[PDB]
Amino acid sequence: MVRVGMRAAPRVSLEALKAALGGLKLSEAKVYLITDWQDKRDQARYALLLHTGKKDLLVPDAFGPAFPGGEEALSELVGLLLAQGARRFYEAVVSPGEMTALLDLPPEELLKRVMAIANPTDPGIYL
Repeated sequence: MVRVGMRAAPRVSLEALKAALGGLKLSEAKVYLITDWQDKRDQARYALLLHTGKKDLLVPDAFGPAFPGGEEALSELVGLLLAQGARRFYEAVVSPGEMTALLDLPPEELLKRVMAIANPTDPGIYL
């Protein structure tokens, strides 16, 4: 799996995601938003694991209200994925102190862990 974007860099990460995605259709994809356990969602950060079924992509913890412009970038990101056909969204919650370690796991290990702990989520909460 490819890794694009950078931690705490929402705008650059969104641009990198758009570049890697292109016009790819995502109807059978599973979109995993990886977030930290904070008191309120208004403090949350998010990483993205996009499982298309034919290839995976990871973006580190670059989105969300935890970063300036991050909530806006997350909204634009989810809108883009919906526009390209993605309909299955999930959220995995991890401790703040283990987020970077999780994201640095070998691709197969990361995918297994995120898939195991993620719950279906309504993409509208990110819009």
